[PDB]
Amino acid sequence: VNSFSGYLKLTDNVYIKNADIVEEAKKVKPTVVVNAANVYLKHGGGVAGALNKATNNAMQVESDDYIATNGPLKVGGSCVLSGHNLAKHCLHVVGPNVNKGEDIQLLKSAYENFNQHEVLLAPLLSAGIFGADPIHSLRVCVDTVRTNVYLAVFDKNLYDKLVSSFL
Ligand SMILES: C[C@H]1CN(C(=O)c2cccc3[nH]c(=O)oc23)C[C@@H]1C(=O)O
Repeated sequence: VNSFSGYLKLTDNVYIKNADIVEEAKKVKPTVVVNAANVYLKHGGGVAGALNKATNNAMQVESDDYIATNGPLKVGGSCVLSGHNLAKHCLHVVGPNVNKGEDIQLLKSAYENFNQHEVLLAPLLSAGIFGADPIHSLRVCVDTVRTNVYLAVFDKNLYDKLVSSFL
């Protein structure tokens, strides 16, 4: 039993809710919240900008130190950093950004990072300003993640479409 509430069950291990991931993190304090990161951990907009804003920019400060030490992430890769006031940990995962011309096949590699964590609160990777089709992202999620994932979808219209079209 866990504290996630109001989710629709899509499969044995994947759940979905129309929710603001920031507000959901603030209420649940999950062990892991996933950020929709880029390779530079520059949290300017989309999910990343919202999560970082909710930490009063502490996520960005920590991220800048991480990059100064380690260099950029790989597209499809991840790193574990603090969850600040939102979660125990933040798993920063880089899905391909279609608006940068990155290979969409890397979306499966990106979701594989979730399997290193038993339970996660997450957004759909590569959705939103990353330019991928969220229906496809949901399909890859379901077909790749084996651990327990609670997906927060900000847009109610998109949420309804994702549910109604789910196979
Ligand atoms: C397509 C993504 C983009 N996105 C946000 O940008 C966002 C998330 C939480 C709070 C916020 N306040 C704000 O102004 O923007 C946000 C959440 C969407 C999703 O994952 O469904």
